[PDB]
This record gives sequence, structure tokens and C-alpha cells, in this order.
Amino acid sequence: EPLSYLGKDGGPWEIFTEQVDRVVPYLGRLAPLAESLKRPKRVLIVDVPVRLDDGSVAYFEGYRVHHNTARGPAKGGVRYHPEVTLSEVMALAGWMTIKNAAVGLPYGGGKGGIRVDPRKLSPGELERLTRRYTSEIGILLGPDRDIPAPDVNTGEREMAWMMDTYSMNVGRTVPGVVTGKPIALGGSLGRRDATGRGVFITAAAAAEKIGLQVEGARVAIQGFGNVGNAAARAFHDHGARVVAVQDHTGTVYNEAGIDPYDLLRHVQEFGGVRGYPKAEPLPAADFWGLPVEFLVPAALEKQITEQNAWRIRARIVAEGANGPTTPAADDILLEKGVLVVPDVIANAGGVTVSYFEWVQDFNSYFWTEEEINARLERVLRNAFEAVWQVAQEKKIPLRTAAYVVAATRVLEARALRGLYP
Amino acid sequence: EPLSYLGKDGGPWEIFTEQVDRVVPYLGRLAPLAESLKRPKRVLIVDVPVRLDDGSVAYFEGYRVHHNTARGPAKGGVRYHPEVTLSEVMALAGWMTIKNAAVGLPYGGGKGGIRVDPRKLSPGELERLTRRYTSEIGILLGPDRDIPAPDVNTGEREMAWMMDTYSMNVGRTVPGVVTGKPIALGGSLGRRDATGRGVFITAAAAAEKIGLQVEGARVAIQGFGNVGNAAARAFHDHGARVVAVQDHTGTVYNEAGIDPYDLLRHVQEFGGVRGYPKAEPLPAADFWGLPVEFLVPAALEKQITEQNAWRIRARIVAEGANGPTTPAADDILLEKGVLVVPDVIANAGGVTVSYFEWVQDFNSYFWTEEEINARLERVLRNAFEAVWQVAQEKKIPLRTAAYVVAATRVLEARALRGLYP
Amino acid sequence: EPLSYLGKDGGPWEIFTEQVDRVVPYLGRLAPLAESLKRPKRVLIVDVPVRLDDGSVAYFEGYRVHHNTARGPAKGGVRYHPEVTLSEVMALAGWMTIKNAAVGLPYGGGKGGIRVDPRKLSPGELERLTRRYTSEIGILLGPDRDIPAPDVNTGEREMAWMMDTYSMNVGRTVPGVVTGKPIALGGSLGRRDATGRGVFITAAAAAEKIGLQVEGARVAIQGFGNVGNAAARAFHDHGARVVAVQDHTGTVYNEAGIDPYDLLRHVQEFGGVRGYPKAEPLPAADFWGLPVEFLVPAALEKQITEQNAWRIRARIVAEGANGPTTPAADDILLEKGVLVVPDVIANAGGVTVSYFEWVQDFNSYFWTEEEINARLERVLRNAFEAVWQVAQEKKIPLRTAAYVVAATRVLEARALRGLYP
Amino acid sequence: EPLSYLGKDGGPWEIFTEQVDRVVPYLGRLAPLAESLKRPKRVLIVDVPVRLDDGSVAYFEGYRVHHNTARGPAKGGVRYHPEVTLSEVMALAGWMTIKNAAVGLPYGGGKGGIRVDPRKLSPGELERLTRRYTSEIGILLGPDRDIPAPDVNTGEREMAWMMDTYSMNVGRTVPGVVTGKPIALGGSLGRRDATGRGVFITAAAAAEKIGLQVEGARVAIQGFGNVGNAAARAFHDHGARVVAVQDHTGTVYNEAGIDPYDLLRHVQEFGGVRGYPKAEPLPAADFWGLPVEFLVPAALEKQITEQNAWRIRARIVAEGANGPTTPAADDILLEKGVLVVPDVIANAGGVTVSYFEWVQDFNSYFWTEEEINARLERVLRNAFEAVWQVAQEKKIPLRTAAYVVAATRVLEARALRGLYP
Ligand SMILES: N[C@@H](CCC(=O)O)C(=O)O
Ligand SMILES: N[C@@H](CCC(=O)O)C(=O)O
Ligand SMILES: N[C@@H](CCC(=O)O)C(=O)O
Ligand SMILES: N[C@@H](CCC(=O)O)C(=O)O
Ligand SMILES: N[C@@H](CCC(=O)O)C(=O)O
Ligand SMILES: N[C@@H](CCC(=O)O)C(=O)O
Ligand SMILES: N[C@@H](CCC(=O)O)C(=O)O
Ligand SMILES: N[C@@H](CCC(=O)O)C(=O)O
Ligand SMILES: [N+]
Ligand SMILES: [N+]
Repeated sequence: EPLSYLGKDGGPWEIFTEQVDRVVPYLGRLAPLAESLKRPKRVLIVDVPVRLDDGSVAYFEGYRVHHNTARGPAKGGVRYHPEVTLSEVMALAGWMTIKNAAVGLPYGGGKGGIRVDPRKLSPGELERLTRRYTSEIGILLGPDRDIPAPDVNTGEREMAWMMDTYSMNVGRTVPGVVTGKPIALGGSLGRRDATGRGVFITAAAAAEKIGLQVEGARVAIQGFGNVGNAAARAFHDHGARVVAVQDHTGTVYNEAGIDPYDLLRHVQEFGGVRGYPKAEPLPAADFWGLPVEFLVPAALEKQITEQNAWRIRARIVAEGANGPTTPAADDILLEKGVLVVPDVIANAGGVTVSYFEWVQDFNSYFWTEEEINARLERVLRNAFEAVWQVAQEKKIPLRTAAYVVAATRVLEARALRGLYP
Repeated sequence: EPLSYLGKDGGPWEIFTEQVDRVVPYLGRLAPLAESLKRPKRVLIVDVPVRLDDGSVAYFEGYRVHHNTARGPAKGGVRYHPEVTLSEVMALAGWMTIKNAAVGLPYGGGKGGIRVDPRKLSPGELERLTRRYTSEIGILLGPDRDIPAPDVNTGEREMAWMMDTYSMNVGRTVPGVVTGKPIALGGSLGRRDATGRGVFITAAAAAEKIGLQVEGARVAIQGFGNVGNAAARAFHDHGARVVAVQDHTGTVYNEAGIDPYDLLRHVQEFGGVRGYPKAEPLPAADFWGLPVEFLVPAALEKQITEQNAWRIRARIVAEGANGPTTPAADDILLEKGVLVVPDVIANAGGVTVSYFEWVQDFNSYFWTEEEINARLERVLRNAFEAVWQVAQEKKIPLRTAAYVVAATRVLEARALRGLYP
Repeated sequence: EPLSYLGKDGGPWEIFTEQVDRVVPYLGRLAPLAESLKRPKRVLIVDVPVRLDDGSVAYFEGYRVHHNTARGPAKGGVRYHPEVTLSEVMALAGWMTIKNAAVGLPYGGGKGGIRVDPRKLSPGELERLTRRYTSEIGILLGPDRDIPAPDVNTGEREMAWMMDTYSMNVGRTVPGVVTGKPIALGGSLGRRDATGRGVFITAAAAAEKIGLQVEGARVAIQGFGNVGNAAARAFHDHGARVVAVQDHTGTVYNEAGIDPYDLLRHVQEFGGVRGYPKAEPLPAADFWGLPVEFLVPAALEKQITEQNAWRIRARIVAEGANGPTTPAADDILLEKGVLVVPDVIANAGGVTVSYFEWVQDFNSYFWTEEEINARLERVLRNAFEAVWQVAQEKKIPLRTAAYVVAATRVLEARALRGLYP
Repeated sequence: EPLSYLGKDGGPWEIFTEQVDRVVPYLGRLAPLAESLKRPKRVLIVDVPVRLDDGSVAYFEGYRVHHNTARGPAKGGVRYHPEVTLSEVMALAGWMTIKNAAVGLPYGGGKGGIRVDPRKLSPGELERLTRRYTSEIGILLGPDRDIPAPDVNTGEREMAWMMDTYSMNVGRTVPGVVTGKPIALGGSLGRRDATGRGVFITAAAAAEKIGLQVEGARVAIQGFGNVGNAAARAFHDHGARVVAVQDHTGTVYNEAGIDPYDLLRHVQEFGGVRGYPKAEPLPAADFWGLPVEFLVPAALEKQITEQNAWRIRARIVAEGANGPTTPAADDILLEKGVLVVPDVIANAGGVTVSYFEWVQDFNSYFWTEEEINARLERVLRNAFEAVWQVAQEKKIPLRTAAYVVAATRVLEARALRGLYP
């Protein structure tokens, strides 16, 4: 029986449950418990009424799903977008259960959304919306229950309002009720670069397993936003060189090496990578064929496909963006012997630092930049190592290994606790 | 914007929503606020895992909806049925908002359900399902927040289980967390005949508005279940003659009067109304056109239609069943000038006594049967008179007016309380 | 298996335990649940340190027991006596469960004790002892959890201290946390005469059942404290003739009848019955054999015995005292055809007015003396009626029947509720 | 002047209380406060009903005792054994107050027990038993109140179930509600070897004070389970010579020494020590009389007894077990000038790691094995240092000095906080 409240096509949720299906062969004694993964623990649909600037009331659909809770409080961001749907928010929570268990955070999986176009609202209106939403899901929330975070179209500003609103309602300041707060509000050092640095940490852990030296290595990187330039800087700081960067404006190439800091100025200065004087322009499609040690897809989804996977000369692909390589491209890349570090752990840097933020918030005692990076390495190098060991011991690719690890840990937590009530 | 999570399906929810649309022209300055009735305040969808008797785990869908909370805690029964759906549970909670506001109960509108065939579960499995569902909806529940009740395929037994579960969870005995409990557990006297008694009380109020004498009046009753037979008993006991009852098995007719206590012994033993010694059989289609003062449909829906409305010679129709008369049949009865006491207030006796149960539960001081009946009478005549009054002011029929009374009160609570947060 | 922490012997507990055993044959399908009655739900032993007037600290043993809580919160007094023991507090809690169920109060049974001789403490030390105890048992207290009352060597003064200690500790006025409070603090009117009035109400109900007229009737009364002189006032004010009163002095007798107010005036002067101008003296032994309609023992335990029970000529014995008759006396009175209204319900007026205090405390609305006495008649006539019905049903004496009604109500609440967790 | 609810012989508790007496002469100005240690603050006795696999209900005695709670929340294992009595749970809670204080953990003393033979139950019955128990003692539990742990016949499995029952009852993730959990649920690393390592760390501190060389020092060890083999391993890794080992199968002596890792996989194959190819057999009472520097009794209680203490020719006895020396055996070992590091600090490795578990659980941030170990040394060296100095300052044996430090720290806490309420 699929879930009756989704109707004939279950959409994004079906895609999630199919992946649980595919992981079932590798679960051993835990396999029967896998059924619990195909239904969310808790779905909460709330109305969120908002007095608009004219003084009239608008009504919005807000959601908060706790996909699974066996391993700890629900954790997962909150998205404002006109195309938000029950189905998607459930699926996304399902992915957070997987991601958080694969990287070894002490959390279950949760997500939230409000179906609204935030570009149609004033800053005032957005504030009132965040506040009402926070109040409405208040029965879910707590640093030991469910810790929202930023997602599509939300950030530090919204997170301050959730915090502030839960803290006023509840009668005390509780910084850890959300993460991705500003520093001033109990936020954490090292958030901005977390993800791009974690791509490097995980890429470099793979390189040691295959005896690839980092100091010599060449790097090509797609996307130069927060993740891309952070990855760029880390590779460049460890002795590697960035020989090409592609983004939405154009592509630039220089086998001798591009300076990430130098390029970045130009990126805000003009708008994109195009016209960087210390490199030559390159056609969109050739980027993928460059002889490199490291390729970092850190931009849009569906960028390494059946159409170009044969062109890839990289020894290691480290996934910065969510889902940059298609299932077809995986098969091709496995064939060509290229190591793919899956988005699941490769991009987990941000979620790890927000875990760090939750942690510092309990006794309001904040860590230095350097303790953040050191502890970020410990978490992600341990996640790469556990995913590597499973990939070897079961003869599956790293991506399949990541989902086996995740499911295995959630299902072990559940087997231990037992069924109660 | 209709609710996106329903999909282009309205179903039972769209029927509720259209009734709201139909009331808007009578709402005056409260009208803009009617939009709020077209979205439940909250929906909670839960997974209810249950260890079956065969050692395996089954997963059921549970729902608890709070449609509107403005006049009070959400109040409404819980249904166990394999056809239970999100949209159904929403719509029924919407009708609860409306029923409570028209009967004048200090409650909001709630509803719950499990998608399960209880026929297929043993008593043990049923217990374990009930406990886990009540644990799962724990966060909603409490005498001041949400009070479930029996509905389709649940009764005393399930209510005992819900009370004890929540009580054990919270380490206090909290009798008022559900209603329809057994007396031994803080139930209320008078509950069984309540709805039936209430059909009469409503028909009597109606009678007094048109100068119709109850002593010596003739009644015909379709349905001889808990509602039907208690309504007959009430009528008899206030001096009316029951002359015809139509059943499953047929119709019996006798102008001298049928003793309902005698007839009941027959329906209990023999199996149904057919073959009752002290009356003659009657052909089903002849029931509707009989010369009588009161007609009480207390059986299935859509029993009074275009096909038979013109034959009805009753001065008062009192709706014991939900939806026994079609809108077309309404228009006909209006044209003939027969008063229709609408199901919304007419069959509210059971709901009114559950409320008395919750009242009594707050200090565990229990009322006598007579006291229950007298306070029941107060509630139901207050409800009739309020509807009558709106019916006369706006020149609309009783049915419309009951819906107008409900909406006006809910929006009135909301207008005074205001928008917060 | 017997309770290990009591060891071999009992002793008050094994006595209660045996009464449970004797009731089992009459329990029907509830019989296998009766084992639960032979174990306290909860036993709390506290140390109560108290600063003495001389500046030193002393350490007293404190106890609170919840024998059974299937029917409602624990209810029972706190006793201060140097011979208080764990075993005794347990058995007394057992007797509270039975008592509350037999009279039909919505309460489980509890008891408390402190092992202290209160004659040797100053009022200042007794306040400090009371305040510390209530604190130590506070995890247990609350109007919906556990409601203490006065008992041996406690009264209004220390109930006022318990209420205050709990209230201050919890930050709210919670009058309903204990009963037996001063009326200035949310006590109930009608407390002084409750037990005596109850002895009458219950006697008169028995009289009805045997066609015995109260107006004609002669009454002998042992004891003339609160229970005895209120019983006497009640009997006289309903047209009965009080012909004999025995006190700690001696006995007075008058066939024409004694005015109990005039007697009471004479006792408040002379300190007891004796030389009462309007009655002749009688030797103590002639008292029990007086030809009367009603005999009321309202003094100490064990006053009706193998020694004097065979001499009784009364048609009705109505037990005002706690256990005034021995089991061997019950056997004798049974053969002689004398009706014994058992103490469990006969003396319950006090405990019922405490119930009323608690009920009134929920919303701080207090009833008139007229209302308390009407409501008290209702409780005790109902209690007597239920005991009567089981006595006839099962062909057993009233005493035994009271124990059966009690154990049935407890066990039925337990069966309905189920076993959880 | 003993507690009334234990009778004239209080067995275990009397022994604890007698031990408090003998400590009073060393307490200085805190000596009058010592009476407080002769009472348990709180004794809770629950009934724990379980549904058996055969459908019938069994009732078990459950206990939780808080001996003292001045220094912090209560801390102590829960034991399932058919010999568990109120007296014993009390004693063990008392020893826990001493132990926790002696090592400098921020905990008061507690202990639980169920009186049951767990070998008579199926794993399902053992679960339902565990969950009922944790429910019944619910009112006591919380990371800031009472934090249970494993003891006789309990382990990781029961703890998981306690964490789960409690977390579900309360609707929050609360890992720190018990310790000794699986790592997957918030357990700590380094729990397997903690006691073993502690025995060594604590034996070394004793050496570094009596001018004893660890290195070439010969070590005899009774018991080769978790405690024994980790002790041998750390003695070995620190240059020492494991010359003898005795578990249940026999004893294996070897002048030249035994490499424990080699001995381990031998016991992890043939069942015990008995058949070890790389040593000669010279058992059994011979083992005790061996000329050694370190004797580690790490098996059962009462092993070094008033009947075999004579043979002992070791310089330092380091107690890995609980109570491996009778008091008469202490006198003889004092006589021969042999150092006995008392079990109260010598085996406190496990309890320190439990403390670390609880610490890590507050923000769910988990320490490396290297960190656990450095932190465990820091704690156990400080404990010894404090115990040593008092043994010297007051010229008393190491065991008595630990008890004195323990009594002093508790009473100082009690004196600083003062008496209240
Ligand atoms: N006792 C929990 C297991 C943990 C979980 O699933 O979150 C349950 O039955 O659901
Ligand atoms: N939007 C991402 C990241 C949030 C974060 O920075 O913690 C999520 O839901 O997990
Ligand atoms: N099924 C009805 C029952 C009302 C009641 O008996 O309390 C409801 O849900 O409103
Ligand atoms: N403050 C409430 C009032 C209406 C209600 O309680 O439903 C709101 O804006 O939602
Ligand atoms: N000592 C009485 C209570 C006194 C009262 O409530 O009036 C009892 O425990 O039953
Ligand atoms: N659920 C309760 C029912 C009986 C009671 O409340 O005492 C139990 O298992 O013990
Ligand atoms: N069984 C020991 C140690 C438990 C632990 O490892 O923390 C106790 O109850 O104190
Ligand atoms: N105020 C506490 C201090 C000792 C403790 O906390 O146990 C008391 O009177 O007992
Ligand atoms: N993902
Ligand atoms: N009323």
C-alpha cells in the first residue's frame, strides 16, 4: 500500500522510496525493518495567515515533516518557494535522514516548506510569515526535538526570526532551536566555507586511498559560488592548482594555474568568470574533457550526463552540488575507473558546521576558526572512511555504499531501541 | 489558491468548502474573514506501526485534523475505516467546527481516523493500534486542546484505551482527554438515548413555534437503531403516537399507535421490524405520504428526494440521520411549508452529552440522569431558538440558518480574538 | 509470591491481603486480576530532617503509599504516630482503595505516616516537620495525582501547612492539593457532622429495606464525640427516640427518649454523660442488650464482641466507628438475623465531604450546608443501594458485599483501561 | 537506632551503616552531619506487572533508591537478580554515594533492582519488564536527577530500552537519561577496557609513591574477563611481567612471563585459561602465595579471605573486582605491610566512563578514544592523590582514607547548602 494521501503518482517521494528499495539487498538482518523507511514518522500541515502590508490577510500552506527520528532530533532546513508541495517536503526529509546518518550526525531527518513566492512579498511580510510559521510548528520545535535551518530562499535573516519568535513564545533565549543563525545571535564561525572545504577534505581522503598526490594535482571546478570558490581556495592552499573554472557566464582555462583569490575579485567586480585577463576563454563542452586529477561539479544538477561522461579524464569526481551526475553517467564513470565522491558526504560540510552550531549553543561557548576545521575534518574523514569500507566489503560503488551506511545506521538505531509503544 | 496537497481532487473537502461559499452572502462585515474556514488550522499525519499477532510489523496511516480552534479546543471523533482519507478527515473536522458552533458548544472542530479494516484485526491488535495512534497524536491532545470521541468502528473500548494510554504517558489520570468513555472511567449518564431524545426536543421546539400539539400527535420513523428507537421512546413518553416505523426489513403501520418498547423487544429478538404482531405491513413507498404530524428520518442518507417529497404530509421533519434530505427535496418542502429541523442541530444530542462528560470530568463530580436530560434540553432549545431567529431575520430556511449561525459565531470569535501571531 | 521487603509475619498487610483472598470467589471473570490488589502500586519512603528548637537536627521516617490508582488519584490521610510502620501504612492504603471504591468516590487509595510522637514536639517543630515531609513527597502530590487529608494526630492546622508548602513550592495556589483544610483556605462546610449524619443516612436506607419505620424507632448509641452526637442529633431530628447513650464515663437511659442537644449541653459542662438529670443510669452491660431498633457503635474498635454480640436485640447495627465489631461477632449477629451496615460505607460521611472539598476546590466555588448534606445523602444512599444489591444477588452479608462491590469496581476499571505499558 | 522498616537485622544496610560509624572519628567539624548518611533520602518501591508470552500476568518488585543527592543527581546501576531485596538496594545506593564522592564525580548515590530470575524470561519478557520498570520510576529519572546504568544481569540491551521507553514517554530525545548505552544511541567509546585500565593507572600511582618500579614488576591476576585482560594488557604495555593468571578453568604460571594478547585468543577458542601452551599449570591456592609485586583480584567478591590471606606475598593489591577482600583479610594485609588500593577507587574506571558518556550526551558531541583515556587518567590520578594524602595526614589505611574523603566531600556539600526545606 503506497501512502493514500499522495494519490496515483507519488512524485519526488516515489523516487526516495525506490532508493530505499535498491538498498534493501545489502541490509542483512536489518532488511525487514526497511519498511519503516518508506513512511514518515510525522507530517504537519499548518495554515499560515499573514497580515499583508495593505492590512488584508493572506493564507499560506506551511509544512514540517519528520521523516525519521531513531537517531535523534529531526534536522533539516526550511524552504520558501511557490512550487513547494507535501510530496517534495516529505521526500526532502527522507534525504536528510539518509544524509545525516551517512555523515554520522546524531540527528534524524526533517524538512519544512511554505508554498509562497517570496519575491512577491516585502521584507515586513516575510518577517510576519516566518513568525507565524514558527508559531504554528512550535509544537515540534526544540533543540532536543527538531532544529530547522536555512534552505531555498531562506538564510540568516529568517533564522534570526525563528529563533527570536520561539524564544519569545517560550520565555527564554534558546539559540539552538534553529541553525544558520547570524554569529551575533549564537551563530557559528566557518559556515560560509564549510561545504567547499568539505569537498576538498573528502576528495583528498579518496586520493590517499588510491595513492594520488595532492600537491601536484590539477583541478577543474564548475560553479564559483560559495561552494566552488571555497573548494578552489582549499585545493590551492594544499598545493594543487586550479586549471579551469566554468560558471554561468563562461569558462576560463590556464594549465599553469589560476589564482582563486585573484579570480574572485573579478567575479564580484564584473558578475562572472568571463574575461579574466590571466586565463584563456574555453568552449562550454571542452571543460569536461580537460586532463585533470580532480573535477568538482559544484553548481547545477544534471551536469555530468550520458552525453559527456566519456569525455571525463579526471581520476576523482568530487560532488559539490546535489545530484550533478546522472545514473547513466555513474555507470560510464565506473567503467572508466574514475572515483566519484557522492554528494551525500562530499557536500556535507555545511550540515556538519550547523551541527557544530547546535553543539556550541547548548552551553553558549564558541569555537575558533581552527577548531571548527579540525573537527570538520574528523567528521568527514570518518564518513569517507566508513563509506569506503562498505564499498569494498560489498563490492558496490561509493554512492551505493553511502546509502547502505545511512540505512544501516538508522535501522540499527531502531532495532536497538525496539518497537514502543 | 485551493490547497495544493489535495490535488485537483476536492472530494468531501470541496463539498464542505462549497457550503462555506454558500453562507458568505449572509455574513455581513464578517464576510472577508470567511476565507479562514476554507483551510484547516492543522493537519497531523502519523505513521502507526503495530506488532501484529503473527510477530510481524504493519504500518497504518493515522490522521488528526484541527479544522478551527477559535471558539475552543478541537472536538471530534476518531474513525477506523479502510476507506479513511486525508481529504475525508479534513472535511469531517470542518463539519465539526460547524456542528459545535451551531449547537453552541465551547469547542472547535477536530477529526481523526486510521486507514485500517478493524474487522481484520484481533482485539489485541486493535488495542495496540489504539495505544500507538494516541501516543502519536499525544502532542495535540489534552482536555484544553483536543478531545477525541467514538466514530465509525470505535466505541467505549477504544476510548478506555485512549484515556489510559495518554494518562499513563503523562503520569496523571486525565478522564477528560476523550469522551464517550465507559461510566466506570468517568463517562456520562444519558449518552445512549441522547441523540434520539434530542431529535424530539428539537421537533418539540419546532412544534411550539407553529402551535402543534405534542400530546396526541402522530409520528412516523424511518430507522429503529439507537437514534430511531430512542426518538420513538421520547415521542411516546411525551404523549405522541408512533404510527409507522420503516426499517431494513420493511414497514409496520398502526393508527392506534405502536408501543416502541414492545417493538424494540421484537427488533432485538426477531431481527427487524417485519412481522411485528401488533401492526400491519406497509409498502415502503407508502411510508412517506402518510398523514402524520412528525416525520423522523433516522436511517440512511438521501431518503427524502424529489421522487417522494411532494407526498410528505408532515408538518415537521426532524433529521435524526445525517443528510437524509436532498437540496431539491428541501426546495419542495419549503414550497409546501413543511418545517425541516436540520440534522446539524436536530441530531446533536450525543455531541451535547459528550460535552457534558468533559464538563463533569474536570472535577469528577457526576450528574444524575434527570440533570443530564434537563441540561440537554436547555442546550438544544437554545440552539433551535438561535437558528429560528436568524431564519426569520434573513428570510432563509432553518437548514441555511443553522450554517449561518455556525459561521457567524466562529468568525465572531476570530474577529474578537484578532490575528496573532 | 509475597512481598520480600515485609518478610515473614505481615502483619497489618497480610490481614488486608487475606480480605482480598476471601473476596475472590465472588469476583467472576475479574478473579484473575485480583492479584494486582495484593501489591502496592507505589511506595515512597522519605527521610524527614527537622531542625529542633535546641538547634540540633533530628531524622524521622516518612511514608506515602499509593495502593491502587485504577479509579482516580490516591486519597488518604497522613498520620503522625510513634508506632507508624511501613507495613501499617501499606495496609491502610489498601483499605482506602476499597473504601473509596465501595462508597463510589472517584479516587484510588493512598495513606501516609511519619514515625514521630507529636506530643514531644513544639508547634514550631511540628510545622517544620509538616513542611519538610510535604516537600519530600511533593513529586507525588497534586489534585489530579495524590490528595492527602487529616488522620491520627493531624488536623486542619497541618493540612494548612501542607497546602502552603506545596503552593509556595509550585508557585500557584492549589487549595485542592489536600482536604480537611480550614474554611478560610478552601475547606468545605459540613465537615463536623458528616460522619454522624452519614451513619444515619445509611441506617435509614437499611430500615427502608426491612420496612422499619424511623419515627417509631428506638436508638442506642455508644460514644458521644463528633460521630456519636451527630448521629444522635440526626436520629432525633428525623423523629427517632434515642433511649441510651454510653460514654467513657457510664451509661444513661430513658424509655421516653433523650433530647441529644440538652444532653450535649450537659456533656460540654460536666465533661461526659452521667448525672444527666433527665435520664436514669444504666450499668454498661445492660446497654448492648437493650431492646432497640437501631444500635450505633461510634466509639472505639472492637466494642461488639464474642462477649456481648449474642446479647444484642437491635434490628439494625450501624457502624460509626472504625471496625467496632469482631469477625466472630459478625457470625453471631448473622445467625441472630441482625442487619449490620458495615463501617466501610456506614462511616464514610467524612471522606465524602473531603471529596466535596476537593470538588469545590477545582474552581473555588463552595456549596451551602444545605447543598453539602443533600449531596451527601445522594452519595451514601447510592453506596448502600449498590452493596444491598450485591448482598441479595450473592446471598452474602452486607460487610462482605461492600468488599465485593469495591474490588469489582477497582478490577473493572483496571480491565477496561488495560495493561500498559 | 535503626530504621523501622528493616527490622532488628538490616543485613547489607547495617554493614553500610556500621561503616559510616567507623568513619565518624575522622570527620572534624562535619562529624555531627554524619547522621544524614545513615538515612536514604528517597526509597521508591514499584510493582512491575508484565504480560508473559503465555498471556498471564506476573508481578515483580522493582526498586530505585536515592541514598544521597547533595553533590549532584543520583547515579547507579539497575540489577536484575532473584535475591534483590529492599535492604540490599539501599546498601548499594549508599556505597554509590561513597564511590561517586571518592572519585570526585558530580553525582549522588543511587541504585535500582528488580527481584526476578532473568534466566526464567524470554528476551521479549525481559524487554516488557524493562520498559514497565522505567515507566514506574519515571517520576525520578532525568539527566539532571537520576541516571541509571547496567549492573548484575543488565547491559547495553536493557539500557537502550530504558533510553527508548523514557524518550517516548516524554516526547524528546534524551540520550543522557542512562549510561552504558550502545554507541549508536549515544554510548561512549572506551567502555570495554575502562576498569582494567583504571586498575593499572591506580596501581601505578601507588607505585610512584612507595618507590616501586613498574617495569620488570611481576603481576598476578585473578580473572581474565573484561576487567582482568585489560588490566594485564596495560601492565604489559607498561613494561610489566604477567607471571600468573587464574579464571574458572585453573591457573597458568610462567616465571618468564605471559603475553596477554597471545593468552587472549587462547581463551577465545578453548573457553578459558586451562590449556595454555606457553605456560605451566601451578594452581590453585598456590596462585595467591606467589612472590609478586602486583596482585589484581579481578573476578568475584570475597576471594582474598580470612582463610587464604596468609599466603599473600605481593607488594600492592589492586582491586579490580567489587569487594575482593574481607575486613579480616585487610587486617592481615595491613600487618604484613602490603598496600591495598581499595576497589572504591581502583575499579572506578567503568563509572568514570559512564560519567563521560553522560557528559557527551548533553550536547551529543563525542570524544575520541585517546581523549577518553587521557581524561580517565586525569580523574583516577586525582582521586588517588586525594585518598593518599588523607591516609598520610591521618595515618590510616588507604581503604578507610577513601571512605573518609567520600564522607567529607558529601558532608561539606550538605553543610554549604544548609538544611532546607
Ligand atoms: N520506539 C521507537 C523506535 C525509535 C524510532 O523509530 O524513532 C518506535 O517504536 O518508533
Ligand atoms: N538547506 C540545507 C542546509 C542547511 C544548513 O546549513 O544546515 C539542509 O536543509 O540541510
Ligand atoms: N461521531 C460523532 C460522535 C460524537 C460523540 O459521540 O461524542 C463525532 O465525531 O462528532
Ligand atoms: N490569534 C488567533 C485567533 C484565531 C484563532 O484562535 O483561531 C489567530 O490569529 O489565529
Ligand atoms: N483520616 C481519614 C481522612 C479524613 C477526611 O478526609 O475527612 C482517612 O484517611 O480516610
Ligand atoms: N494502564 C494501567 C491500568 C491500571 C491502573 O491504572 O492502575 C496499568 O497498566 O497498570
Ligand atoms: N554496575 C556499576 C557500574 C555501572 C557503570 O558502568 O556505570 C554501578 O551500578 O555503579
Ligand atoms: N537542602 C538539602 C541539602 C542536602 C541535599 O541536597 O541532599 C537538604 O536539606 O537535605
Ligand atoms: N541526496
Ligand atoms: N443549568
